Amino acid sequence: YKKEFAAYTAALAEAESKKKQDGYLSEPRSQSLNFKSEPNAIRTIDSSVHQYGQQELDALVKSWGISPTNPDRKKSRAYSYFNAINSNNTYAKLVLEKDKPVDVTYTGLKNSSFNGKKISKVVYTYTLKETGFNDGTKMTMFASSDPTVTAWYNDYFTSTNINVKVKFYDEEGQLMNLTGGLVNFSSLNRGNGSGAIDKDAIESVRNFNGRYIPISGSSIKIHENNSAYADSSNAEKSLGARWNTSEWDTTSSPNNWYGAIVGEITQSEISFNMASSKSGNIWFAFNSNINAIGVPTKPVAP
Ligand SMILES: [Ca+2]
Repeated sequence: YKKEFAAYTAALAEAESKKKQDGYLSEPRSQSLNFKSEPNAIRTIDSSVHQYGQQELDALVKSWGISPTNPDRKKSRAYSYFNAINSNNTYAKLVLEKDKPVDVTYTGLKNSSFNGKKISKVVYTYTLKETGFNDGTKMTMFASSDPTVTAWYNDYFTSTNINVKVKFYDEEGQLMNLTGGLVNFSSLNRGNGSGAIDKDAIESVRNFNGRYIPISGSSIKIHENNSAYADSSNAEKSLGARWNTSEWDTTSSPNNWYGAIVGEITQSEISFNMASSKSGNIWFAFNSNINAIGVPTKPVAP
């Protein structure tokens, strides 16, 4: 402890003098939240909510006009994207109805803590707010077995906006307030769309009820309604990217800060909106694995 504190102090001094450097947090912070990975979480969804079978969802999506036999290339490409994500049956397959919340509860958490206190349960509430798809009242999403991998959702190359509420609970089942915790909003691609629809696909986070901390040099900027996304392509150097997608957009890439922003938690119920334009399939991971360089973990005194 007394040596981790030394080290953490020295790392904050270093984050301060390098804060204007690429990859560094523009305002130095330490991490007190540990919500990094929970591969063996127990996932529970109320029996109220239909969890689709693979072929059952496939037939539903086809009945919506999104099928391989639609002569409209944009529709059939939306199908092959949907089909790909529909092939993993470890996800819970959900049909969101506009304005109707869906809770996804993960218990049996083995790795997570905040400032020394064990996190034993995380609850996600998903509510479709808007889609450019069909009558605008429905969208597919896929809840991960792992709460830190979190979700895929679709837009079928239109647009989707889904509100997410997140609540963390300790071993006593009491609501926890993760104020000061850092969350990783990562992999917010712009310009990585399908060349058959439009290259300027956009992934964003909107309406975050916490405070963003810009990563220096990152393509992800703050906009109105507390929203974070890139202002131009972060996918192709020929459209002005620093790095092509493949050179930064992985969980271990040393350049992954390029598509990320940090979120500082301010409330016990965390809230943001996942929103996409022209993406087809969208991965949205919610966790504490900060992409910024040199963010120290805050040690806890026994
Ligand atoms: Ca992404």
